[PDB]
Amino acid sequence: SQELLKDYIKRQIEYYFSVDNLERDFFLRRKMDADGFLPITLIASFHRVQALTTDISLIFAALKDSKVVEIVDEKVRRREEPEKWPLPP
Ligand SMILES: [Cl-]
Repeated sequence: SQELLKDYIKRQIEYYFSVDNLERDFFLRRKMDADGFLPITLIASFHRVQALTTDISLIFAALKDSKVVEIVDEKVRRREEPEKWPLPP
């Protein structure tokens, strides 16, 4: 079920970058740079992501077409208004 696996990875990570979650997720926001980017390694270590894959290359594949998040090099951010969310590390 690799297509379903990719969809579950996408939905879980798009949840972390939803406004509903970001409002309260200080740990995640303290890991952003000033552009909102944080390492995909951090996301890949979260328990719900580990429950789907331990292979970070499948995460990149699952997110390739996301309209919520944007991947640059090995980091990911929320696309919309990215500077609203970072917090002092
Ligand atoms: Cl885990």
